[PDB]
Amino acid sequence: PEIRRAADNLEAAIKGKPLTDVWFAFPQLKTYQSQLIGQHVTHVETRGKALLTHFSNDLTLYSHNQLYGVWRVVDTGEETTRVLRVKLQTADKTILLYSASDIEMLRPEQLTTHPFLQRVGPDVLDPNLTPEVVKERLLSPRFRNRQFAGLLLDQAFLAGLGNYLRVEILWQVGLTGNHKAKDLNAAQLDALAHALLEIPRFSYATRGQVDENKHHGALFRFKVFHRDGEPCERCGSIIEKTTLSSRPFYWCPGCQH
Ligand SMILES: [Ca+2]
Ligand SMILES: [Ca+2]
Ligand SMILES: [Ca+2]
Ligand SMILES: [Zn+2]
Repeated sequence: PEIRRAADNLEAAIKGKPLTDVWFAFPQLKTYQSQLIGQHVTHVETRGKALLTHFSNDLTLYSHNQLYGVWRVVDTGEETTRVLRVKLQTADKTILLYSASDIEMLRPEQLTTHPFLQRVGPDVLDPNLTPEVVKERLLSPRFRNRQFAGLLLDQAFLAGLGNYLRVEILWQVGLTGNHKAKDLNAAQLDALAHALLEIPRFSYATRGQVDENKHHGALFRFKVFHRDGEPCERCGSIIEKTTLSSRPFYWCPGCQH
């Protein structure tokens, strides 16, 4: 929805600024404190209800607030009943993590193997998530060999993808749901990599209030979702749709193959 706001608060506070002080409550983590001084937060990726705070040295602080965790932005100096776990501090700002337990420092190699992380992929409406990153994911050994039909329906791959976006996405790059990221030339792979973000962001950026369609058509129009029996704006073929089915698939047997 828009729960991806806590991450913006942290980025908006310490992103890019060199860390002047880093402190961790967990002893296992104390070893990363001095290593970060001088470094900065490149960005904060969201993953389900977790936060991945990336640093300029390739390290990544994983943290799941669960039931009580709560970040707080203060001023370098401003110092309450809750127990502090993490303290990242810049010249002007300092963000603080209180009450959390699910806290880990991960190396790039440990990202794809982390239990929770391999259950929820980046969110398509996440500004920091770039096409170049989606392509990598598409080509990783974990997905490169999956049919898009289900892959685009699997939240472990990418968060924010519903069946109504799956069909539209596939129709824009002319593909049927039986393709794999491994049966695609460089261009085809990149076309879809941009599709997965553009139509989802396009769809949302322009959503209109309810019942508004009664007097005004949205700027974003579906091309195959709920358009079975109508012609395809592209080639004119009658758009079909599967039954037999998880989520009703939609496509143009004419220009999708
Ligand atoms: Ca489309
Ligand atoms: Ca109006
Ligand atoms: Ca083909
Ligand atoms: Zn067509």
